[PDB]
Amino acid sequence: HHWGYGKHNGPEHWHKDFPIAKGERQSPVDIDTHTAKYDPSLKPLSVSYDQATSLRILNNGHAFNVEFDDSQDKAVLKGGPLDGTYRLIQFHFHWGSLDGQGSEHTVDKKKYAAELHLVHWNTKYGDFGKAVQQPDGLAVLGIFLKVGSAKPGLQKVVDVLDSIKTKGKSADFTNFDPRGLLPESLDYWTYPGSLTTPPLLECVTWIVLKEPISVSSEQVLKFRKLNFNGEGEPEELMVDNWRPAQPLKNRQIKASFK
Ligand SMILES: NS(=O)(=O)c1cc(F)cc(F)c1
Ligand SMILES: [Hg+2]
Ligand SMILES: [Zn+2]
Repeated sequence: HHWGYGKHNGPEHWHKDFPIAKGERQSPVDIDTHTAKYDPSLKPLSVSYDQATSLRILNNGHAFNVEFDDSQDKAVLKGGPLDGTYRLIQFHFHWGSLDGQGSEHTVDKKKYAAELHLVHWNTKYGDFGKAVQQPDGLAVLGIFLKVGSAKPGLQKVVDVLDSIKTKGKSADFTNFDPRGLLPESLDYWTYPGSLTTPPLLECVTWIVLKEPISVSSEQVLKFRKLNFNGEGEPEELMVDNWRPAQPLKNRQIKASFK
């Protein structure tokens, strides 16, 4: 059936329709700090978001995304473990019903309140569709959110959620600066993985930042007020839209710092 996060169509059922679910490079995984390999040959991250053009915010029934104009090298990511330029196409969050759960990746088994995913695709492939067929087609920057003080740069997103309550609704969302969601440090962990939602394709290089950002209870509280359902259907609150950590198998998590 159309996949979801419920008892009957959740992550433990995805394998029936998406065999790749039991593959060798599935995400997310648990980050074991004592086992991660510090690699000094890794380069520093290069994030150029000064010419970014946000366009729209939409509730797709699984989460809400903020889409950006990716027809040109306007907001890119390079460096780190990547080769080539990757264009930002959208960012979304994964969160929980309670502050002690919500993130997809865990560090030493610890779950954060939420996780931000800035999705980028390798420009050498032409368009997003082609990149999802290549082993190095996508690069997602993952940022953990912990409950604390308000994040000013996130406030514009919070204000507009009201108009995109149910599945299928969208609102114009121009002039948003994604630079306001980055932590101070760009130190990160990296490993080969996959999308965390169906089709679960193994086309991703994961870059998870070491330093989380702080957002207030009221800020995260407004995420929980979104709906999985569409207008007119019975109401299911949008919470716990996250996949459990998958076995590492034979992969190595590397780190840019020591
Ligand atoms: N969750 S995720 O970041 O791996 C992801 C990225 C994407 F571009 C599309 C998806 F459906 C899911
Ligand atoms: Hg792929
Ligand atoms: Zn995601």
